Amino acid sequence: MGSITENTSWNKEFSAEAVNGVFVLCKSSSKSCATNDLARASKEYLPASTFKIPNAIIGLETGVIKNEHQVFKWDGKPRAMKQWERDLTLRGAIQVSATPVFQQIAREVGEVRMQKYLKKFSYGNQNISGGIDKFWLEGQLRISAVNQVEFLESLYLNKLSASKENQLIVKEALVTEAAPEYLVHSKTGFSGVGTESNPGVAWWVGWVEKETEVYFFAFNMDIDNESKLPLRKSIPTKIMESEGIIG
Amino acid sequence: MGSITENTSWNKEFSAEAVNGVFVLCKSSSKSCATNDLARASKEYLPASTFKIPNAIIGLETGVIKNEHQVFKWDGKPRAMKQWERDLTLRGAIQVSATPVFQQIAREVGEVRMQKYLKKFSYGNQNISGGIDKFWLEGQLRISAVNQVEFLESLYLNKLSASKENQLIVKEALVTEAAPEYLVHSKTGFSGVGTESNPGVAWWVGWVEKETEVYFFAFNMDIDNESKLPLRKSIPTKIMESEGII
Repeated sequence: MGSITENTSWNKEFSAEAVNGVFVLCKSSSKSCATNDLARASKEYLPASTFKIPNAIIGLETGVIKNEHQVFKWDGKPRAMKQWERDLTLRGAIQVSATPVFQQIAREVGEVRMQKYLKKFSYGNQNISGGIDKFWLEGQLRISAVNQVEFLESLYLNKLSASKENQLIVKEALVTEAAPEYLVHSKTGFSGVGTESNPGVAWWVGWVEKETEVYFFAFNMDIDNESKLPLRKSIPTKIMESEGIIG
Repeated sequence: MGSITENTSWNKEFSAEAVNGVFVLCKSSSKSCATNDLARASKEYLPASTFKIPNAIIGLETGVIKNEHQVFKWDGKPRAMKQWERDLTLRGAIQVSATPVFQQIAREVGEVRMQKYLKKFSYGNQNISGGIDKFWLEGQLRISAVNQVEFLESLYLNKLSASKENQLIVKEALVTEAAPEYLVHSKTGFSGVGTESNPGVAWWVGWVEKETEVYFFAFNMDIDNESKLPLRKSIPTKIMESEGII
């Protein structure tokens, strides 16, 4: 990105909900970003399920995921969420956030190739220690809101070190809202509730293609109670609504 | 397509609105399709703006459309709808149905290349006579609901005679509804009102990717009054709702 500035016009959206968090919103045409909290925008957190973005691309690029029509069959063995207990397409697995599918993908990719792609993608601190199938969930991997938007811009432009085909496949799988004037591509994440003193993190990252403009965004917040989870989308949605981008 | 079978259970969605039309619905593949009207399923009509699908693919394949991020700049000269009087992306031009953008694409593609691609795509009667920039609007080109679903299935499978990249670009541009369990890719069309004796045609074609299944669809209807236009979506939507698809 070309620039970043701190603003205060979004602060009310956080204070109204007693949330400690950050929103970063970048306009493609001007390469300029705005945030409510410059310091927090550079702080690095567990990606949790936002990692499904690079993991999907790496899965495709290595051939672990055959193509965009791959179905990930459920083996009948119980999963942590009922919604995960079914056959899933790539978009399906991303949209219900079926972590076990992606844990199997990561295992097949393996440490050497995973390390290589995270370096190529400049993905956070690029630290995959903690187990090949959990580094992004409970391990050492950390990424900032600024880094999320940088990464997403590269994906949008097909500038990642992967085939254009594979970037396109992932981009379509990430579509979460379609309107005649805009398309939203996005992914949520949630590390857990942590403790009161050491809270978890929740994310919502993505981009909005709106007329001929493109807006890259990354939201994160501290979370110590699962009841607060919907705020990860409502706060940034309200901000982007008040900016006239969506809604 | 393998076989097409009559399903009389959707008739009420048509009769309730006094509409003469056809819906063609195919689960998984065009091996077996269902319809309310065997004869009309294969009757060929002007594609109107449903032609924006092959035209976009051909524009990309020929390099007339440079890439996925091409902006079609408005020259500031009057266009037939105010919503077309602005710079547009490829998805934008498709979604608002900006005919003049696609007319210019067609002119640049040219007759020889256009004919070649419609033959490759098996697109309707492949008749491009009536002027390079209006054959799908008022010319001799005709396509049926069955042929639309065949063509859309090929696109979905990346099996058209075009790069996989170009087919993926057009597929994303066609996304019109996103839900956690389903994605709808679709395009409307409307030839005009014609006359009570010789009505125009309205279309809605596309596919729904639901759970691990895919459903290809094509709807058309006779239309002589623009008031009836929303029926081109509401009738097939009601049918697909009652099938449990959307």
